[PDB]
Amino acid sequence: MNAVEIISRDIYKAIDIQTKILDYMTKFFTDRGFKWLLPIMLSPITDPLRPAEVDVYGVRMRLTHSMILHKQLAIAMGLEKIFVLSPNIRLESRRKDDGRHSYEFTQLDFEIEGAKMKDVMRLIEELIYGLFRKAEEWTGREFPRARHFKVYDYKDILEEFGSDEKASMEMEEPFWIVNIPREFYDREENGVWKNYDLILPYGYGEVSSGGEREWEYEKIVAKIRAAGLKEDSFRPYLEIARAGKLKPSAGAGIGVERLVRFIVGAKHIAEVQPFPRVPGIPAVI
Amino acid sequence: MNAVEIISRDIYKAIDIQTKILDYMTKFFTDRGFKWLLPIMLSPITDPLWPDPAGEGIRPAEVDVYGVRMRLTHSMILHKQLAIAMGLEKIFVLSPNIRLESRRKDDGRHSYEFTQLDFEIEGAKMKDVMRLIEELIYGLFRKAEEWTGREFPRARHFKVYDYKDILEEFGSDEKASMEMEEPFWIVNIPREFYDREENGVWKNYDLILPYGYGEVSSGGEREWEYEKIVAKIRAAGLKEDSFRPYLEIARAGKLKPSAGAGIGVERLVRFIVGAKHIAEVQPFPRVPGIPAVI
Ligand SMILES: Nc1ncnc2c1ncn2[C@@H]1O[C@H](COP(=O)(O)O)[C@@H](O)[C@H]1O
Ligand SMILES: Nc1ncnc2c1ncn2[C@@H]1O[C@H](COP(=O)(O)O)[C@@H](O)[C@H]1O
Ligand SMILES: NC(=O)C[C@H](N)C(=O)O
Ligand SMILES: NC(=O)C[C@H](N)C(=O)O
Ligand SMILES: [Mg+2]
Repeated sequence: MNAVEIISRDIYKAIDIQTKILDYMTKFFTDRGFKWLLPIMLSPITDPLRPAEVDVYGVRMRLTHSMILHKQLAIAMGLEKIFVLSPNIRLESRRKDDGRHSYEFTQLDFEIEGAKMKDVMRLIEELIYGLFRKAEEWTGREFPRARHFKVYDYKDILEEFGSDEKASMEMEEPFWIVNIPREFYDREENGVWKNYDLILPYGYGEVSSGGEREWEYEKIVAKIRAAGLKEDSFRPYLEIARAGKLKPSAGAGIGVERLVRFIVGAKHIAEVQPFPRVPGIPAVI
Repeated sequence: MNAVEIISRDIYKAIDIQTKILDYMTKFFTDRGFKWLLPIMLSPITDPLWPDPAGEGIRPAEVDVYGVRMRLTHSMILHKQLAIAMGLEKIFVLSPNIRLESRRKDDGRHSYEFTQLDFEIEGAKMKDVMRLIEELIYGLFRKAEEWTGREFPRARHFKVYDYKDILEEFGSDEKASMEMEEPFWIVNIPREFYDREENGVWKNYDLILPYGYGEVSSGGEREWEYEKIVAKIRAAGLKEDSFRPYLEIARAGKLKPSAGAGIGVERLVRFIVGAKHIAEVQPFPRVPGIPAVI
């Protein structure tokens, strides 16, 4: 699509839904006493998940992969409960152009001081359930009805369906995948990862991801080294961890476009974006 | 300052005010039928921010995306016009901007990363947008008195001054701001190609806060005609090459008359808490000319 074709698409309904979704979600969090933060796009540190880079007054800065580390820093500042509509940049290859990836997207990213994994899962369930009932009033269609979703261990997913891909295809209710070996910020205890991904049914895939966090220096540094990452990619973060100023917390990020896609029923996520950002295809506009 | 000093700052109060402000402003627009758009951070094209009396002529940060040069968002002005061209009628976005300005703009009012609530309205005129902004601001200030217990400017409408008369009378909008005790409008400012110009009159407006706090909002009616637009780009010595896909859309006759504005969120928060320096309202300061540690 050239520039003129991009702007000649019909996208009014998807944007209408998006507006209702953003209004609903931001209110859900402010009603529960969350502080509303603004995002940052450039920092010496970002989610390790190679991040694009740019020089800023002579210093190399990474474009934000995600704000996970900054959420932990906000908790360390004593903000208690925070969320942000955070734009992310993730330059995946043509292979990830599967209808559910975009190389620029926003997540509603939130964190809570002292929360446990079941608290956050329950909180997301409350949000999704309320939202699905509204989506029925908005679009005169029917959505998944469960108040709580089934919980699968990552290994049970691999065993029964082979992949989270096949899992999503087979299901008709959202479902959780838990205990997923991941990054250094996710808390691991007794070989169990205290983390969680909410998966949508009908092949739509992941919509939310989160976990309890590591806050202890030695444990964090061990997992970084263990993964073969350079500790100096996280220097200022590790200095706050060393000062013992990280606090226990838990949170998650919700993919806004993925949620909008599900509620509108769009085949490709590009259809709900006024300016598509398709993996492997540099945007025309 | 260093990481531990930053996280040690006390800014709970500013963030609490910010939360109430964001809640208030987004509701203001959704209540009025505006569509809520998500931001874009990377694009082949962005706001030149030039000509502009308020700028020094910075170049956008750039990064390759699949081998192709992309500019980090200076502002979403061109994208706002494209949204109007897609028929969305009334739109807003909480748009982050990256503007790598020099130490000379570290005046307490600038940060090199910030968010503006950026909005646009098909068919609107400058008086319409200015009146909408006054409505938003008046109502915000009334709520702020309850949130803070302090008093705020009570004006329901603000006085209007020509840019040219500001320069002759005060010497600068900075000095004008120091002398005023209520918000005020400065209009008719020769600047970027996208603001509408008719017979030497620019159909644009800046809202200036009192007490030296300076500009908090900027907007204008827009150009939509290809030939008019291209002529202005050429006369400023900018390159058509820098706006290629946008000019394609203009050439096809698909831009529509519209007007809008951007409102500085952090600048507004700073005003309401009475912060000396905008960095005091940001969990992660972005001081012009100084690379942030986090
Ligand atoms: N529109 C999106 N494009 C790419 N990644 C996304 C998008 N929305 C959310 N994500 C993130 O993608 C990750 C999941 O990877 P994947 O299994 O490939 O779906 C999570 O960290 C999500 O936060
Ligand atoms: N460097 C900055 N730091 C904080 N806010 C800014 C900055 N630049 C612009 N703004 C805000 O964004 C609005 C629109 O941007 P602009 O018209 O480009 O100057 C301004 O009226 C300010 O409220
Ligand atoms: N990159 C991610 O998806 C991380 C996720 N938002 C979290 O809070 O853990
Ligand atoms: N200069 C800018 O940031 C553009 C402004 N947001 C407008 O609507 O005119
Ligand atoms: Mg301005």
